[PDB]
Amino acid sequence: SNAASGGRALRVLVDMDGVLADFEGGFLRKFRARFPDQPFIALEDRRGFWVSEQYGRLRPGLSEKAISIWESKNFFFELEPLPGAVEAVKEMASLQNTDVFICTSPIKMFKYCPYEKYAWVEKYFGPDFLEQIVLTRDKTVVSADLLIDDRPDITGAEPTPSWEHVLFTACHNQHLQLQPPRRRLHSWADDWKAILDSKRP
Amino acid sequence: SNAASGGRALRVLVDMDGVLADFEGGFLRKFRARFPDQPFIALEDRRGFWVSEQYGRLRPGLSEKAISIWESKNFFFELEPLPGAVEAVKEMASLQNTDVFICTSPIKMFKYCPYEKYAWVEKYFGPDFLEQIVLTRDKTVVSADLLIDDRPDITGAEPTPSWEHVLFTACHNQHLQLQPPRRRLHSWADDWKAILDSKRP
Ligand SMILES: Cc1cn([C@H]2C[C@H]3O[C@](c4ccc([N+](=O)[O-])cc4)(P(=O)(O)O)OC[C@H]3O2)c(=O)[nH]c1=O
Ligand SMILES: Cc1cn([C@H]2C[C@H]3O[C@](c4ccc([N+](=O)[O-])cc4)(P(=O)(O)O)OC[C@H]3O2)c(=O)[nH]c1=O
Ligand SMILES: [Mg+2]
Ligand SMILES: [Mg+2]
Repeated sequence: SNAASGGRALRVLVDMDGVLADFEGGFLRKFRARFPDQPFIALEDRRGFWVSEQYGRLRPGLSEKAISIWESKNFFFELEPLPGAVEAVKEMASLQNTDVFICTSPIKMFKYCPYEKYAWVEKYFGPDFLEQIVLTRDKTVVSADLLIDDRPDITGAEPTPSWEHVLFTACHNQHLQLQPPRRRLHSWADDWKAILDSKRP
Repeated sequence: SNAASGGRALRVLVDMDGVLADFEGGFLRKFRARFPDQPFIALEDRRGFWVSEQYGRLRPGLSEKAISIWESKNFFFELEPLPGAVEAVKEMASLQNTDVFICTSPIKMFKYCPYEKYAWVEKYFGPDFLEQIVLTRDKTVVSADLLIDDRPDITGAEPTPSWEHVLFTACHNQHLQLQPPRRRLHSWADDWKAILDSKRP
């Protein structure tokens, strides 16, 4: 909930794909359904942020096939929420002196993805939560205390972002050793309130 | 153009409706075409940021009719650029040590508006400029040196935005007296480079 008059709430940016929405699992399911005669990458074996790059190494032309899954209509809309994600973000947004924004990057093909992200947020959080969406390819120009995001290296036009990036664990990043004092949120079952509280005055 | 390694470019946020895209003129044209037996507000007579509020005072039910224009498919996509806007922003983005983002708020009805804004940017600035779009209802959480925007009072979760708001003149705000030392950009013919240069190191 917002701070009082001209006051300062803790501001938390919550990533969408890989934090609220199960992009990796949705992708694998739809990939295997559309391309049942192609090899695929089990989630346990995922390495590196870019799915299409790993697929492109697995067999020639598979990068383009992988891309065609997330460029398809309904791919973003039909992603399942991560366990505990909707409940956690609902709770977080209800906390005193705490402003929550969903900060997400659309893919390059924009026919469906922006629309479907808004629709997904409306579905799981309600119409009033649409006010909290920030769509950007550059998260470094969004100011906050925290950014909870599964991408390991978040860069852009601002060399010194105001937020601390807490890495949200995903299949593609779970083995990564981070430079101290970078921190993780291992899942929504993990103690996200303690992370927030560490940044409060 | 971006700064060098970990370096700091001047960052300018450029609003879309009323700065790049002619929302007021597009609205009036389509309103009069769809509702030719209703009274309307000439641009010269526009007062206050919210078109639907002024229309709602003009005759009962006209607020809802006004809203139905911008909720229609193709309304955002078909807006004409303001004179000099595309040329100015192209030039600005080519300047050394200058990063330009288009920072725009979607309407509440999201079926068409986000998509059409991306499509409009692609049309006038090209595919590579899509990287520069930030869609948000709260501009105060986007950090920059300048925000060029026709809305007079830009507020949100950050009580002390990093940007200076330069008011871009529009029909609805042209008579407004601003509190010193608030500044205007009167049109894209006006000297926007001098405004940028005033914020450089
Ligand atoms: C969020 C996410 C997306 N992707 C896919 C989806 C698609 O996204 C992009 C992509 C690239 C850059 C950024 N960005 O730096 O903001 C977002 C998405 P696209 O190039 O926009 O299609 O990169 C290639 C593809 O990679 C992934 O492979 N893994 C992810 O975790
Ligand atoms: C940009 C702009 C939009 N409108 C219209 C369009 C529609 O926008 C909103 C609107 C409201 C708030 C914000 N915002 O504070 O980010 C954006 C758009 P909607 O409520 O989202 O439909 O307000 C009512 C309508 O008012 C205007 O009347 N004038 C404008 O300059
Ligand atoms: Mg992510
Ligand atoms: Mg505007």
